Amino acid sequence: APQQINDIVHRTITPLIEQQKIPGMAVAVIYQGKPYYFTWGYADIAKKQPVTQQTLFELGSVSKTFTGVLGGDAIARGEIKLSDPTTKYWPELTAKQWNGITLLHLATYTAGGLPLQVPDEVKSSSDLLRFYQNWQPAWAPGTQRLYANSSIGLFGALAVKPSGLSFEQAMQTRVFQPLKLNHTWINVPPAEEKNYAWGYREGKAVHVSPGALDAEAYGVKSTIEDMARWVQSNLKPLDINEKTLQQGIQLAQSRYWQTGDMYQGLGWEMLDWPVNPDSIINGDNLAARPVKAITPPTPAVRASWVHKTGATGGFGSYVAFIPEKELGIVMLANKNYPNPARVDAAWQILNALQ
Repeated sequence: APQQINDIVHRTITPLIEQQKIPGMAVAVIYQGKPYYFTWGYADIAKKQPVTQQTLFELGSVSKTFTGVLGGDAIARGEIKLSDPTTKYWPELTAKQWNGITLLHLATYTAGGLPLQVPDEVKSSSDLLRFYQNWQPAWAPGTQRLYANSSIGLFGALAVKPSGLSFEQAMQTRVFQPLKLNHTWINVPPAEEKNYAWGYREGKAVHVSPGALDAEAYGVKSTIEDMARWVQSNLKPLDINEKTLQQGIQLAQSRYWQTGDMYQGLGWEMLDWPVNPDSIINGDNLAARPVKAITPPTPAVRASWVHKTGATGGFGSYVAFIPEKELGIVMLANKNYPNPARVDAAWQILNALQ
């Protein structure tokens, strides 16, 4: 990589790894359509396996970006509309608090206080129904944003219903495969286990536990290479050949709501570029916030800092790109460490490259 890129990356990441005691980490910088990869430490401390460009990391919430794009693609195909009421896709949701809650609200965490986590006792399809039927909103829809897996996760499951495909088959077929993300998985197959890094929490090796709506909200695993390719696809969607996928990517970066200096897309979150670092950096763990509707939603704005933070019990990831500068970055680590530290590192790096 150009010495410049090499230096800013190493001088920023090296101290990060040491301060946060991160076991392993991979970073990709995408500059003008070219990726440069970097790796440090261990994917598996016990068996001394190093992190490589083929190491699979749990993306955690960064998976919501794939979900937002797949949903965006379903919209482009004419299969669903964000203005459709949720009950159109789950008519069994007859409890009246659901009247007025649209797929847009589910996708952008504005349904009225859907919880951060689906409860652990929710197993079966009927258990999920019961959870949503019994949930009591704190707010009318479209008034406040409360980050929630139970919200976009539900969006993801309904989004793929007209297609006939399961969420995983839709994702592989309409998103992963077309984008040639061949080492990106919702379920890691036995053949790829040798590359599946262990996450580390309190010194113990851990992998994400199965859970209701996990695939839709936080269950994707991927390599720094596929993730860099994911970033390039989002940086330049107009270069994607699949018509609906190209529109889907654009739809996921549309600004639907505003809170403070942040705009909510489908999965992706955005701020106007240039951004104040303390605006995105300090902008840390998930609170209840009033939202102003953007009527109609603003189409993807090239001068934006588009990003998504993500974590599982043992992994910490972050993705950010500036379309206008054809610049992006991916940081994958097998330790959930403070969000502000990820954003600060990403900012030092990207700001240095323009």
